[PDB]
Amino acid sequence: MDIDPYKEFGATVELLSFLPSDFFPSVRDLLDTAAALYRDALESPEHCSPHHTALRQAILCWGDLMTLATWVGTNLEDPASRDLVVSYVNTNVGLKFRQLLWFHISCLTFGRETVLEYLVSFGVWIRTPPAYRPPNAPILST
Amino acid sequence: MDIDPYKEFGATVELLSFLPSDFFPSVRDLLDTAAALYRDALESPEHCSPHHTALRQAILCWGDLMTLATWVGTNLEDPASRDLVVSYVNTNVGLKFRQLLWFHISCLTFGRETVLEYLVSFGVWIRTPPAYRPPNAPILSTL
Amino acid sequence: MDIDPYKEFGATVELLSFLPSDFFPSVRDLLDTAAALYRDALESPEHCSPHHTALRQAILCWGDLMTLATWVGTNLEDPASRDLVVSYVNTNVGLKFRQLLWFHISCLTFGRETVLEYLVSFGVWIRTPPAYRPPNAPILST
Amino acid sequence: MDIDPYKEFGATVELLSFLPSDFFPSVRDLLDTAAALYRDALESPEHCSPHHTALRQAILCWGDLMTLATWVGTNLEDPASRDLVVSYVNTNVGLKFRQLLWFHISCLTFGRETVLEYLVSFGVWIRTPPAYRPPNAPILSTL
Amino acid sequence: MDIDPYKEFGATVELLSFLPSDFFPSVRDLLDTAAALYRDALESPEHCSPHHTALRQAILCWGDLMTLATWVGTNLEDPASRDLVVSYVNTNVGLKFRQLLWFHISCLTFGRETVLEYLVSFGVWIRTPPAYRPPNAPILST
Amino acid sequence: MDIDPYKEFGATVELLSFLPSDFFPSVRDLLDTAAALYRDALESPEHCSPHHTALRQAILCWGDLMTLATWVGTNLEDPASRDLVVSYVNTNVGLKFRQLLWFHISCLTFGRETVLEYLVSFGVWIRTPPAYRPPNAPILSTL
Repeated sequence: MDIDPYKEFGATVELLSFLPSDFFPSVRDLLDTAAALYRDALESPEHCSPHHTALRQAILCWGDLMTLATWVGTNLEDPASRDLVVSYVNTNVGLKFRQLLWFHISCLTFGRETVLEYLVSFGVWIRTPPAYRPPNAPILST
Repeated sequence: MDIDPYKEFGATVELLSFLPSDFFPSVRDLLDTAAALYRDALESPEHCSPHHTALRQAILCWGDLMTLATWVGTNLEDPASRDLVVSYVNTNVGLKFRQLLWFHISCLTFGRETVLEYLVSFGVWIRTPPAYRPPNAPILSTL
Repeated sequence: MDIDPYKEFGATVELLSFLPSDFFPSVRDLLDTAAALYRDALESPEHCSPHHTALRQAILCWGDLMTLATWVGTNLEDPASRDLVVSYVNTNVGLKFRQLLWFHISCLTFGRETVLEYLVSFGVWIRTPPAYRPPNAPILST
Repeated sequence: MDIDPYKEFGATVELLSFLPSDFFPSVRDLLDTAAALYRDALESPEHCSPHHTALRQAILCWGDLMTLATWVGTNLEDPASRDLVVSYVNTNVGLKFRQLLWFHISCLTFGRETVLEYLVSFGVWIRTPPAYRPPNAPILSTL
Repeated sequence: MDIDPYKEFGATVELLSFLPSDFFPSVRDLLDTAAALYRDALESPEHCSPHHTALRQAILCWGDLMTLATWVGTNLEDPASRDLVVSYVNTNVGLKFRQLLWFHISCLTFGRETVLEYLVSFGVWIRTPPAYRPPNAPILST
Repeated sequence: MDIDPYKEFGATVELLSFLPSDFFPSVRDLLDTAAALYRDALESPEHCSPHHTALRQAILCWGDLMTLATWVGTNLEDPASRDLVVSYVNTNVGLKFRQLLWFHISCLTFGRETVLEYLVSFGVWIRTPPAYRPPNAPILSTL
């Protein structure tokens, strides 16, 4: 039972792996943006959209992960393990949660088609040599 | 934030708490029925239903957690802490995943209203003292 | 000014005294059920139903009682009184609040007529000798 | 839970707090006017009004509390603690029952909108400094 | 850029200076009244009225002032300054916030025209010698 | 109470927190543009708009705070505490007044929807890592 989280929204991991791992903003920033622009419709009793249902599950799961992190941080006596698993969550789980939260928050702000074309437009731009690419990097709009 | 995993589905965490932790089947037997009944809907390019999206995200997160578990298992250098956090993943995390998987699979199988009426009825029966509790517990069945 | 709490809902204390004092589930369980299935319509600014207005007053009053209990538990120096009144609230006030909360929560879940007939159906069953009664005890439904 | 005894009646606990604790008449004089004006509606098999149901439950609860009080009085074996908790029932519980009885009896007598406008007006008058406070306090009257 | 807060509501500082500085009830009482009769429509996402928008800003600003007061009360080592600025906020800023909150809360309860005439009716009464004025001081109504 | 200065204007404090404290211009340059563009609307006997009323109250409150500041300056007898609380007024209070003035002036100038879309876009750009952040930051302009 292997399932791409991005498959039902017309994306793929290979498409989000197209943008640099340094292009996705932090989990804190992404979570704060979700809290500022969409906290009410994320705590609503309705299936606002397929993009809303996914973001809710994602936030709850990152929460579970950080809870595990704190449990290791308090209930492990060993300082070696206590560091290792928390640094593993913060970075190795960090990227795939940064790509998930970025993608769904962007499809809410700018629309799915706008975010699926920015993934191909910005990706093909980063690959064009700088002497031949529009001087300014793409950004999301409207 | 204060989001409830069951709020969009007519339920809440405390409504599902009408069932004891012993009621819910194992994660492995929940994933075994997800693959047996809905592997072609889960692995498809369609948002069949909200339940389908939620269950997909849930399976992918259980996967991430178990991967953490295996990583701590093969990459940690202290047997005692390794063991102690793998206990966290299988038990202290397992109960809430066995309830989210249980709800989304049973809703796909019997329909949302049915599963919610079932929660309410099982609740009435478990609050009934055992000396007066009829020996047929409520059950979800296709009939 | 002597008033039966169950009189306006077609019941009587003699009718609720028909079911065993061990048949009513605990105050904690009843309060948790009210919180899980009806907390929103109990905190609403409307007279949802005559059954809703009564349950609200009941919860608030059990609250007052448990507050008195804690006041005895903290502000009485004497351990004898401090035990005695709290055990008196937990058991002697416990049953009549278990019957009240059970009755109104059941009339919300299953309907008043359904709960008034279950009180006569289950009562007459417990009195029939076991060799001649349907093998399975009644339960509330629909 | 966070239920307000006045929320279904267009009021709140802090709206009724516009009146000082000294304003409310005694529990015994509140029960004396409940029996004088509405013993046949309170003791009936009809839910005349939401106010009637609320007042019924209230009287039955004051009764339970006073029964506790008398029980602690005749069954406790320490005069000091007995006395000290009977003080709790008559004073520290009495104020909120003298305000719930006061509101439901005055609403039955003058109608809900009247009683609420009265709360607001008495509030305006009590916030007015005494040097400028007109000597006629607001009052509920049948006219 | 000098602006009367009362100018857009048909009042003036000279009109509110007409009633004694002892006639306005305390900030605590005024704030409690706002919390009891209008807390929901003051926390709403709509411009309920020009009188509502002003009261919100006023409450938030008195809050800022009392925050400054507590900052002096905790972060100043000197007990002389720590007393002086807090007593200055409580009394010298106290009156103009008591007049503001009174005025807007009254225009909500009794209507703007009712509160603008009570300011002239009560003011002219306090100035009439007691032998020739209606025996009872005016009060707001309806 | 829990009132938000931006809740009636389609915004919230955490939505405006998409912009860093360094972004907002000085209080004096905010008051200089308020007088340059809207001194005849602010000083008028009309409630032109909700924005106008809010900005009026805001300016009058900044005035009160600065007056406190000057009073502590000329009337306090300890240079150290005087200085230390004037720092409070100009810095620890200045940021939230430079954001309330900034929002109400920019809404008067460009219209509410524009300013809110701008907050969202600037947010997207600031969350973008600098290595991929296009050198044109978003800006409000009459065009």
